[PDB]
Amino acid sequence: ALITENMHMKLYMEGTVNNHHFKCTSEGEGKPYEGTQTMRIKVVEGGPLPFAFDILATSFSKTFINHTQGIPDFFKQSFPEGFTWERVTTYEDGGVLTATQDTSLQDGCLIYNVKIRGVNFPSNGPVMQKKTLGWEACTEMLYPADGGLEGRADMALKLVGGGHLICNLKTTYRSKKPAKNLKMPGVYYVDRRLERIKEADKETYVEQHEVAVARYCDLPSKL
Repeated sequence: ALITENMHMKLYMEGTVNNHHFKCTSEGEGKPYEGTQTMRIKVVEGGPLPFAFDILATSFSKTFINHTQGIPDFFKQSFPEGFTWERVTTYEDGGVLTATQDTSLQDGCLIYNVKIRGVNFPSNGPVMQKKTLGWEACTEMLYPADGGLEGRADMALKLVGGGHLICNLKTTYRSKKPAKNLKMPGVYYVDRRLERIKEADKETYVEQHEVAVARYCDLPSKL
């Protein structure tokens, strides 16, 4: 009842990639139970960024996942207290980007506070030379670990000319709600398609959309 059919969000983001500091803010809305959302983003400090904006995409919203098949919803359950997440994304060419995030609910609006720290993105690689074209769809595996959930995914970043640069995500999701007030899910999977809808001014304005649907494995079992 705290998370309604349509929800708005406001976001603040600050961090560094290699040696370059920046801040963003964003606002948007979506449908938490249908698992769709839109964010309109502004780089408000340090723009234009010297790196492809694509590497920030996953840092801009776990409340908007359609949890199907009765999967207990760790994220929606966490309100009013909210939750946090922390992640390491490792690119196969040396870039590493960590991020920590706080998610709260204030006067009916979701509030995100995110911090980014990326290092060792190769100065002559596709991210620094802006040869990227957004992400392929992906499937994240989530599983309970230590009272929270952990997530694992490999994502494919499309490159100019075809071809991909791969990265791996390891995420820890922590609820701010007491564990005895949470019904934990078993292992499940989130199918996701994160898409750049619009951009302008050398990526200092960006519009992103995501659709995300959670499910069990639907293959028959011999056991």
